[PDB]
Amino acid sequence: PFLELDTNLPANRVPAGLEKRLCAAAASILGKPADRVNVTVRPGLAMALSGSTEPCAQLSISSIGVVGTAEDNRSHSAHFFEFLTKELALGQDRILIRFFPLESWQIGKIGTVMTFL
Amino acid sequence: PFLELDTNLPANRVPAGLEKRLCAAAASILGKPADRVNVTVRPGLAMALSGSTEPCAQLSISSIGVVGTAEDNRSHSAHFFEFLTKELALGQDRILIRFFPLESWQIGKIGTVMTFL
Amino acid sequence: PFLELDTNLPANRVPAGLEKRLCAAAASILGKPADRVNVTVRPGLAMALSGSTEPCAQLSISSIGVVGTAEDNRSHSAHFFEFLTKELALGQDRILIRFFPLESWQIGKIGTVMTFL
Repeated sequence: PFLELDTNLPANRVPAGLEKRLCAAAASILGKPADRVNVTVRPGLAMALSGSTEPCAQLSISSIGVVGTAEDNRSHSAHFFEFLTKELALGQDRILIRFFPLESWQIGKIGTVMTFL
Repeated sequence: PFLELDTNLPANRVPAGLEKRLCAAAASILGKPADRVNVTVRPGLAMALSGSTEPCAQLSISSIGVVGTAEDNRSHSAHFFEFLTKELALGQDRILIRFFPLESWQIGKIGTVMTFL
Repeated sequence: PFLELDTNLPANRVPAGLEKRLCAAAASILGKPADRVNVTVRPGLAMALSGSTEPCAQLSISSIGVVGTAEDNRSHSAHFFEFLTKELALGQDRILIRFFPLESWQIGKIGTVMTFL
């Protein structure tokens, strides 16, 4: 899966190693192998969340098969909020998540697409 | 709604307070409460827009219900171009926007999804 | 088309002029005019790809009409991997691509949307 995290926390307020710990967390939450998890963290941005510029973070999660339903996204959301609130020292009011289903023809890897792998 | 703004203007050429003013602007344009508007600004990037590396900006707008039609996106585009050209001191040839409808099951907030709120 | 490239290579390890060369490359690969290609490069990020924090890059490609099939995305992927592996000095295991079809009502330009242009 593909995880992208935008935050207005400066880089030195994002704990060292977060991107690796987010791979492990996403593996357990989403039921995907940790070695297929991709994480991108973009710190030091200028952000407002819910109209406020206090420290905050935005997570996007894209995956085949597992982020397409309300019922399971509710579960994923609970677990990712637990992880991110503690890791980033942010309240639950300062994080939002978006979920994006992907199809195999959308994922380019090793010079082809997943449809053929 | 969720607004993301990429620009190759350095941070010191993006006027102070832009992310808050974009919340107010988006609230009026989209008919959503300002306290539900999220803005992410990513300055200092390396960008080409329409093949040219002159100063430029890319805006993405995601929301439930209001960014799904050509007719209303035409209106939203006009208003956001007015706002951004003046705020960023950019010509209309140096800005592009993309609109992305969202569904409630895609938005994670407070450890659940909007389907259940 | 719209190309976005995230990388954990620092800016000084992304070759000068890459965003312009990516416009030319995308024009030939996708069959679109180079003066309609948009490229955004976001370097110096914190990234894991396939669970590993070694140097890597993520490319997203969005366009009308041409990135919606497995068969042609397979071709696009091959060509973009050739370009990016050499430009960024990265192995094919360190790059992933995502393809996103767009419709004309989603693209805001010159204060309207492409539906009306």
